[PDB]
Amino acid sequence: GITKEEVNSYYQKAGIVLTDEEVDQIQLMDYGLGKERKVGLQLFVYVNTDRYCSKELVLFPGQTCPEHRHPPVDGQEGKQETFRCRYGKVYLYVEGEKTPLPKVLPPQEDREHYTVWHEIELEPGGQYTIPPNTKHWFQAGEEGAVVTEMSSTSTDKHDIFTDPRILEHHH
Amino acid sequence: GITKEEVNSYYQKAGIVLTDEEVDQIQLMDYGLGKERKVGLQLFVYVNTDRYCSKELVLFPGQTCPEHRHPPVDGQEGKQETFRCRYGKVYLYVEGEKTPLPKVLPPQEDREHYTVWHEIELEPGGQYTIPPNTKHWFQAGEEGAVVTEMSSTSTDKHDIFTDPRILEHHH
Ligand SMILES: [As]
Ligand SMILES: [As]
Ligand SMILES: [Zn+2]
Ligand SMILES: [Zn+2]
Repeated sequence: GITKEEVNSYYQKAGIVLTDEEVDQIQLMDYGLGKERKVGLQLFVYVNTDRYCSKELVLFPGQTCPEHRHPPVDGQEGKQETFRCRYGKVYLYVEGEKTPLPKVLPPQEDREHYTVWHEIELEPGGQYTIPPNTKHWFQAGEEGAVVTEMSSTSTDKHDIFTDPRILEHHH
Repeated sequence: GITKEEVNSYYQKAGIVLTDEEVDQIQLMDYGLGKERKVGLQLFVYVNTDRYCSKELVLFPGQTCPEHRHPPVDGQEGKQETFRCRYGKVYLYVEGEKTPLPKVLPPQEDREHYTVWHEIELEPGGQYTIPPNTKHWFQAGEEGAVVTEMSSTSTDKHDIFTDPRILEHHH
């Protein structure tokens, strides 16, 4: 199974230093789907204030983060988040015109729970800003990925997942 | 003289990848003081939206960023900013009780224009959040430093420098 130490090995690939205490604060998400290396996300929250947040994400090789959106909370538009690939490769899919031939697909057994198909390919240095309240999902290439998130305040509990099988306590 | 390529060499020390286009967007600040390697700052802005901002800062060995504060703009408290050392060492001085014996001092010829003395020493992985509208300055150790800034929206032009000799067009 996935461990926090294994996630930290990817931070180290990217040259990103966490203290021992911080490694213990890494979050492992499997979304209750029982297939963590295929569908899951791992992250470390640097900071989350009433105005801004940053996280360092790790995806293992071929791992997919399932489709979700960040809805308005407290009268704003929803979380806007900027994703910057630090290591590896990530295929990000966002609302927009469907890419006719995508480079990767979500897991076949869950595919009906993915609805957006506009492809953004990110290698290290690549960056993209996902607009508030828009559906998105992403999958790492065969070396995995480390991705920085820079955003407005995060409230994971309000995130809305396309797959109805994914519950609030899963985020 | 300092060049953008030289600044990028420090990003590379920290494992941080910028594209060629991004290297060209690095900002070099000397604050009009004519001693860039002693008093100055270099940075790359990843993103700056109406809600959040992130920058990657470089300080050369022994270089000091002069004292300033981020005042309220638009009815909020002022920019709150989280500083995380990625490489090297930085000595950060913030409002608070004066550290009786600091590890470093600002340039002797400008020292009267530094007024806060509460010392925070950061090595890689170290992080500190500078509260809104509070004076702060910082200086790298003998290997220099790379420091990530994560903050609310940045508006450099409204920053207030303690040294009256530093002008608006210098930031
Ligand atoms: As997320
Ligand atoms: As700054
Ligand atoms: Zn998201
Ligand atoms: Zn500042």
